[PDB]
Amino acid sequence: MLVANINGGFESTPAGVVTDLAEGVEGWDLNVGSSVTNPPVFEVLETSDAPEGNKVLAVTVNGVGNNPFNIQATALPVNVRPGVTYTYTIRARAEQDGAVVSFTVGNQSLDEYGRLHHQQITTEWQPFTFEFTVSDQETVIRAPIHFGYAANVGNTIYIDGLAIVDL
Ligand SMILES: O[C@@H]1[C@@H](O)[C@H](O[C@@H]2CO[C@@H](O[C@@H]3CO[C@@H](O[C@@H]4CO[C@@H](O[C@@H]5CO[C@@H](O)[C@H](O)[C@H]5O)[C@H](O)[C@H]4O)[C@H](O)[C@H]3O)[C@H](O)[C@H]2O)OC[C@H]1O
Ligand SMILES: [Ca+2]
Ligand SMILES: [Ca+2]
Repeated sequence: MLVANINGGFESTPAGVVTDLAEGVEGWDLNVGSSVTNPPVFEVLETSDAPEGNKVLAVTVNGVGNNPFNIQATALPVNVRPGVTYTYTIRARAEQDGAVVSFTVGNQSLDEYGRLHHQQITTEWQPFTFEFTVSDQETVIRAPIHFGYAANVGNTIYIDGLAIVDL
């Protein structure tokens, strides 16, 4: 496969809680805003249930901030070509009913090219997919996943298998 993103399945990363948010996971930047007073737990988990490889990323939300992007996992770098249309696919599930996640892609200037907005995450693995086009002249973009929805308090959201593919 030819994918734009790096370590889309977390297989590069040792199992355990991630405390180095910026650099602890190859190909990703994790972020927690200061309005989140009970910070989430990001953990790379080795599990027989992983849809891809042996590992998944678990995001335990024990509270939230002011905006859903106050808890986020962003794939970076994402290597693309101007004008090209990509398919984004990822797998996600949650520990408990009722989770909400937005899957987004944008540039380093924070302009958003597209998203899946307030996706309904269930307790079973499901794929979430959309297309976007690089509408400007960027070659290195990013893919922010937003987890800080109030409905996720008391839940863990599991993601795996991010693939951003030409089309
Ligand atoms: O440390 C820094 C981080 O804080 C930083 O985080 C990034 C901040 O910028 C974020 O991008 C903004 C996200 O919000 C976008 O506006 C959205 C767009 O979507 C709107 O919802 C639409 C509703 O209707 C639907 O049909 C449609 O599908 C939806 O899109 C929603 O209402 C708006 O809030 C802004 O345009 C973005 O700029 C980015 O995600 C974060 O990663 O990152 C850098 C780091 O240094
Ligand atoms: Ca995996
Ligand atoms: Ca990083």
